[PDB]
Amino acid sequence: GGGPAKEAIMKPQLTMLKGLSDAELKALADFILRIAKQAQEKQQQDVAKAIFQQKGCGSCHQANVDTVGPSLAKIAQAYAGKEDQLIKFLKGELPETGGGPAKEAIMKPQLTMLKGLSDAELKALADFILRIAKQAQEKQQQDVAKAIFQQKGCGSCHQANVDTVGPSLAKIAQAYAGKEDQLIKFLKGELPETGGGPAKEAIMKPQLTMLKGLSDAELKALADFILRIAKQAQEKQQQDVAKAIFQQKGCGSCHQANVDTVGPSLAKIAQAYAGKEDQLIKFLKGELPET
Amino acid sequence: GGGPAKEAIMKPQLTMLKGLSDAELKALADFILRIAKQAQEKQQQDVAKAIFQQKGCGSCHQANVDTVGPSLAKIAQAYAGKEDQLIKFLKGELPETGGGPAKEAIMKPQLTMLKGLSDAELKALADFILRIAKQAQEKQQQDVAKAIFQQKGCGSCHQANVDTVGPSLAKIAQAYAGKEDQLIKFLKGELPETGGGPAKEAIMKPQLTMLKGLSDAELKALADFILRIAKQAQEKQQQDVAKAIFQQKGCGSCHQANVDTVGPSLAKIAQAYAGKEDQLIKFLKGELPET
Ligand code: HEC
Ligand code: HEC
Ligand code: HEC
Ligand code: HEC
Ligand code: HEC
Ligand code: HEC
Repeated sequence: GGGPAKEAIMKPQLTMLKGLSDAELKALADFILRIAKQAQEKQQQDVAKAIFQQKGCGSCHQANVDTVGPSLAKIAQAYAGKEDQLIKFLKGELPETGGGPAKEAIMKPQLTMLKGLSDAELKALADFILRIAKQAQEKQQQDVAKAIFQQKGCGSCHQANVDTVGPSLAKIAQAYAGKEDQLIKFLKGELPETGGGPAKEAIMKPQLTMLKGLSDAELKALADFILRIAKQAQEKQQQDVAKAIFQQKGCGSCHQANVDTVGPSLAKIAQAYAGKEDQLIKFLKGELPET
Repeated sequence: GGGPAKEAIMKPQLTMLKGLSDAELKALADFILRIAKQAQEKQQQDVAKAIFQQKGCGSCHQANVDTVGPSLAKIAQAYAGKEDQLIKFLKGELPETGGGPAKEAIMKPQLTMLKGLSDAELKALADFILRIAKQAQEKQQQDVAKAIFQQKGCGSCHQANVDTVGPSLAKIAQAYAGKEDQLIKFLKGELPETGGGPAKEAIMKPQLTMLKGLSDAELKALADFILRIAKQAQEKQQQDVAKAIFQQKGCGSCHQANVDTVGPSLAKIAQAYAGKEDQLIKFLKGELPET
């Protein structure tokens, strides 16, 4: 899109990208398509967290355990698919979803703490209430799994995205795709290897001893980690590469994430290239006109 | 909202809905929020199927079996996340994702059959190529599972959404949520029933003999059916109730699904009430003056 004046501003900047590899251009294109939403979500989560802390809500609302008040996981369950009612509740405009009069009288005055918040702040806070418990739980489980993986020495033979003495965690995740129950049974010593020969089988078999005595919850977290960490590590590495290119080449001078300046925001670019990442890459190579 | 002239047109029509239950109003609200997209998707899929059939593509492309050409399932895998490229290929603008030069020369002239299609028709055709194999496979598995359920007599004690001699399929689906592996093990006779008292357990235990002789694939289809059919039947029942209300009360005289007439399209209404279904229900019962 755009007219000739804007075209002439951006066209020279494509020279900054000469000599980038196809992998770097893919990483950069991914970053352009996805960073504005990630930045906006982080900014709103930070606003919500600051309100939640400042108003004292955590005194009675822990993420995944009940105290004087219900956990945020339980609140999220009560308002599943009903975020607009959660916002109305926080404004004092809807009754409690359940409970009796004693609990109602505990929570009712605390709604005073939210008077004078803007609609955008209430929206961010409602988003946070609906989502933070699952995010906290997933981080707790991943930390448990990472600690087991390190303490038992699995990484010596299992890197995230490269083969060594053993297969990469990416290859393991491929072998167990949609078969997490079988991965847990394998880690318990209850199923044979998915493939390979006897030599590889003999290397890995004694290492299963390192997992005896783990609880079912620990094995579940470890299995989740094995299935998911390679892609998470690869995405982080690619985003770091892209961010470094974006900074080094000066693109941020005209492209903020969610505000227009000399150039369009990255959110507006992402909308222009929605479902057309192949075209974004070709544009970055100087091979396609402005949208 | 809308103004005085428009509000005066619609306001009397809410009298049509006096006498509806809360459940009927919920079904009607769901229908208003979802029917325009459902109808649009059905129209697009019908257009794509007609093109695929009339241009002869099926002669070499079966849904889930290779013949002269790759199966639609294989094409869908190759173009996963690359729909824009699929459309460009169908337009004659991109070479083949692989294969030898001989197979490339077989397919290349067939693209002239797509000359004259609109961008919208090509998008519908690409959608169809990406989705139809999975859709056909799911329908085949559900038909197999329904036939087993009916021929083995399970419905004598298991209705979809009401308890009889045995629990409803909705209650079974709740008990096995996220535990389909355990449901398959149970159907095989390998896990003694969780616990409804020894009397209830002894009613169901002999019926597991009905399933001896099923393949693993048939048991998986049956387990899928048990987990999903109650919600599917409930949604169909609610949609049928809502469609009948919408037709009998005359709402379609002014509300078409995807085009504006005297009143806004159902697509516009759905966008206005996105995430605000509770406000839509209150509007329909006349308990909430109009925007
Ligand atoms: C100010 C001097 C800019 C710098 C530095 C960079 N860009 Fe830019 N960009 C700028 C303008 C004024 C526009 C709009 C141009 C138009 O003709 O409308 C753009 C546009 C883009 C786009 C979108 C292209 C499209 O087809 O819509 C992209 C993907 C883009 N710019 C990327 C980009 C990168 C990676 C940069 C650093 C190498 C960069 N821009 C620098 C202004 C400026
Ligand atoms: C202890 C003194 C509390 C503090 C401080 C806050 N809340 Fe609370 N909350 C508390 C109780 C005992 C309950 C249950 C109330 C009931 O009637 O059952 C709640 C409930 C909530 C809910 C759920 C509302 C629903 O309809 O289910 C929410 C969304 C909620 N509380 C939010 C909230 C916020 C944002 C707070 C800081 C301003 C806060 N609470 C403080 C107890 C206590
Ligand atoms: C090198 C001495 C290893 C260490 C330390 C660990 N593993 Fe391993 N692993 C290794 C090999 C050579 C193989 C291939 C085995 C084969 O027979 O082909 C594996 C395989 C796995 C798998 C895949 C199992 C499958 O069925 O495909 C998993 C899930 C696995 N290994 C996990 C794992 C864990 C959790 C470890 C720390 C306790 C661990 N491995 C250590 C080599 C080595
Ligand atoms: C047999 C005479 C064919 C008919 C009729 C159609 N197609 Fe085909 N198709 C055929 C072959 C042998 C191949 C593989 C070619 C190769 O180079 O490997 C294909 C491939 C496709 C693809 C995949 C393209 C890709 O880049 O992977 C698509 C999307 C496709 N064919 C679509 C298609 C349509 C829409 C047809 C009717 C107009 C059609 N094909 C007819 C063989 C034959
Ligand atoms: C009446 C004579 C029944 C027929 C015919 C079938 N089932 Fe049944 N089923 C029945 C009862 C009374 C119960 C509850 C038993 C209890 O211990 O509480 C059940 C239970 C099931 C379940 C749930 C298993 C669980 O662990 O919760 C399933 C999945 C089930 N039944 C499936 C099923 C199928 C597939 C049948 C046809 C082969 C079938 N049942 C027949 C009573 C009766
Ligand atoms: C023509 C005489 C109509 C008939 C019959 C029905 N509706 Fe209607 N509707 C009509 C107009 C002109 C408008 C716009 C009103 C405005 O203020 O701009 C509407 C609006 C609606 C809406 C949206 C309300 C909102 O707040 O946006 C809904 C949900 C709606 N109408 C539903 C509806 C139903 C269920 C009807 C049959 C009982 C029905 N309408 C009849 C015009 C006409």
